[PDB]
Amino acid sequence: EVAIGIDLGTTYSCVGICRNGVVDIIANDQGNRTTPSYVAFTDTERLIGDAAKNQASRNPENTVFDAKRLIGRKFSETTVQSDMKHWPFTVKGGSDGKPMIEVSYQGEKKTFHPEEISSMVLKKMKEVAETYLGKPVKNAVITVPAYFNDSQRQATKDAGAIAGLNVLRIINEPTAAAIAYGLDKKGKGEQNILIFDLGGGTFDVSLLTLEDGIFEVKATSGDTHLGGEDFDNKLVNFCVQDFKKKNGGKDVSKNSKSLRRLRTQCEKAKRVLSSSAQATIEVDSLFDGIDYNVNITRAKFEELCMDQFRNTLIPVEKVLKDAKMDKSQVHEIVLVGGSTRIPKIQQLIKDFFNGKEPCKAINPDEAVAYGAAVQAAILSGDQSSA
Ligand SMILES: Nc1ncnc2c1ncn2[C@@H]1O[C@H](COP(=O)(O)OP(N)(=O)O)[C@@H](O)[C@H]1O
Ligand SMILES: COc1ccc(NC(=O)Nc2ccncc2)cc1
Ligand SMILES: COc1ccc(NC(=O)Nc2ccncc2)cc1
Ligand SMILES: [Cl-]
Ligand SMILES: [Cl-]
Repeated sequence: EVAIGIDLGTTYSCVGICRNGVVDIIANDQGNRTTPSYVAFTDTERLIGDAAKNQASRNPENTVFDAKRLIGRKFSETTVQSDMKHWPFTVKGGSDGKPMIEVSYQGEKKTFHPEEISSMVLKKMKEVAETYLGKPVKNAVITVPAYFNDSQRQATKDAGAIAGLNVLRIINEPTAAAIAYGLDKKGKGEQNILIFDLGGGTFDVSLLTLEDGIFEVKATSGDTHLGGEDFDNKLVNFCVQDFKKKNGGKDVSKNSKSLRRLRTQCEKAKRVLSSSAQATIEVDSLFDGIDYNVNITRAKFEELCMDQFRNTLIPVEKVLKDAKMDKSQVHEIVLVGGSTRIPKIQQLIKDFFNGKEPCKAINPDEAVAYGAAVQAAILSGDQSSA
């Protein structure tokens, strides 16, 4: 009877419930409102979420992430060939052409299809909701990117069925974000909505039209390899060069564990820089037992990422051109994805749209789950949200 909305994200997942017309985004057992889409295998246990991301640098070969980049794809696809450079875990092709993720679990070699890894993330999100509700949860609405094909959607639905969920519907991420803001019920007449979704690994821009409660995806664009991890890498590359200038040319990049530890701290400092003018990147015994410390101003972060931030406007211009419409015709700009919290990105979008304030009242990394939760309640017969 109870239905949840799940954003099964590339890097982070989020679960919400819409009861009595209001939406609660549910915190996990660490108090986090989003959960890493990570699954790790050790000598003793299967870790999911925060626990899996937290030991990634200690167990790189057996820590799986990015299964969303493989779900519903053939191993031979050029996307898989190109993406696999980024993965410390092994991925091979089965006789059926499906990707097989290979890990060691309890001293044994184990293989998993992408939908099996995603089913474990979905199972964790289901359990996060169940702990909060104190009752079992069976029904769910799961979101997918607008460009996902039938194979990708079907495999995501299968991941839900494996997790023990009755998938009421698979819906588009940009549409879920628009539903979260009630833009389907907002007044009347045609409304042109731009969804600017910049997450941990991907960037998606979608131009929607809403006429009479019906959402149509007019045009989409973006970059499948532009997200928060690329901004973290700018801080990593800077710190690697700064360590060289401080420690007689010593190169941290020669040690992959030193890079991973630095990357964890670079991402934390990046988050701090979204609400403070300065942040510290500190790693004790980073490389050769040498302690590392550096202060980064928001201005230096903005400078390192200057081109990447400005280039987010290129897919915005593309969707407007494809939809044959002017930027002045966009009624609402919705900010989605954790990276939209970066002040410079918010300023660039506002300036592009001639001072129009973007819709950001909902925590951007929760807006998709929030909309999916609303849709789950509607599909369960609850008309209180409307
Ligand atoms: N406060 C913050 N400032 C800057 N970046 C932030 C942030 N809070 C979260 N992020 C970034 O958001 C990304 C994850 O975004 P999210 O929307 O949850 O992930 P996803 N799987 O949908 O792509 C990470 O790169 C994270 O560092
Ligand atoms: C209702 O019970 C169900 C039981 C099993 C599945 N699917 C399943 O096992 N699929 C799969 C895909 C790829 N690799 C391994 C497994 C779905 C529903
Ligand atoms: C310095 O400015 C920028 C540089 C690169 C990007 N994106 C990017 O590398 N895209 C990509 C997509 C798919 N495969 C590989 C790469 C964005 C801004
Ligand atoms: Cl419900
Ligand atoms: Cl409760």
